[PDB]
Formats: sequence, structure tokens, C-alpha cells
Amino acid sequence: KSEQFEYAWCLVRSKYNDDIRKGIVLLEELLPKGSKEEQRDYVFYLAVGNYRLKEYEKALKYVRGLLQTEPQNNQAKELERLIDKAMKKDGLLEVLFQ
Amino acid sequence: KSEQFEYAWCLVRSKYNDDIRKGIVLLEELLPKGSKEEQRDYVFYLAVGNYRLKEYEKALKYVRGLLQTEPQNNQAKELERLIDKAMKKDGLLEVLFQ
Repeated sequence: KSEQFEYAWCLVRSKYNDDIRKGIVLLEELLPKGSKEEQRDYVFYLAVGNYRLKEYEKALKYVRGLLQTEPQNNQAKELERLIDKAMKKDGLLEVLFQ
Repeated sequence: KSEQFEYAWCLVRSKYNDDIRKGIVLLEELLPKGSKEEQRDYVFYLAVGNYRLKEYEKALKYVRGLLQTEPQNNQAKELERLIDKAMKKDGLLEVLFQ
């Protein structure tokens, strides 16, 4: 189980979008199985994976879910601040042609 | 066993040089364990991993070892032709200051 995560961790790291989609799904499967601390890590990495796929909605959903339980996790705060920059630049680009 | 390779396959794919070094080592461990066909695949991927680490010597050692048994594997031939281009450009760059 602690190695089924390492696989998904490497997968959510990969340069190929398909390895990333596979990495999330393995993390979504490992999520109810997990412990308190394990779920906090899995959720963080699900936000990382969803962000690397421009799925910024779902990525913000996780990182805020974690930030409600851990308001002072600075790495979660930094990941939420990176999701906000991508979304506001993306929203600017969308409406550039009016 | 057929999943200990998938891990190392994803690892030898990664953007991080340390995940790659780990991926090779897992493939070097899986190499005697393997079957005929499995060893041919592992060796191919060891050449891929060693090439992505600029270890072009070791990468050529594998891809030629495979090419001796499989002279017509075109993917092994293409990987050996990519290792030759990297080495000849690298050798040109080394001696640019004379």
C-alpha cells in the first residue's frame, strides 16, 4: 500500500499527461484506504496532479479541502497560491478577444 | 514482477534524474529474474535510461548487446543511431577549445 503510492507519486510526476491521469486515479483509489496523515498527503498530491493538467477547478477543490483542516500548512498555501495565479492568467487569456 | 517493471518504466520516464537512476537500478535487479523476451525489453529500457542521463557509453553497451541477438529490431537500431548522434555532437563540443 505504501508502495502503491510511490508508483502513483512517480506517475503524477511524469512528463506525459496520460501517466498523470493514471496517477490521480490510483490516488483516488488509495484515498478511502488511507489514514488521517495519508489522506492529507494523497489530497495534496491530487491537487498537484490536477494542477499539472490545467484542471485548476478540481485542483483548488482539494487544496482548499486540505486547507480547511490544516490552515497553516504552508505547502498547501503555496499550492493554492499557484493555482490562483494560473487561473487568473488563464481567465485573462480567455477574454483577450473580448 | 510485471508491475515492478511498470514502476521502473515510469521511473525511467521521469523528468527527474534521480527517479531515472532509481529506475535503472530496479531494471538491473529485474534483469536476471527475467525471461528471454523480458530481458530484451529491460535491456532496451536500460539503454533508454542510460541515454537520458548522458551515460552514452553504458547506453551503447546495452543497445549493441540487444542488437547482436536481434539484428533487425528497428527500435534498437534507431536507439543506437540516436546514441551515436549524441556522442559525436558531445565529442565535437568537448574539443571546441582545442
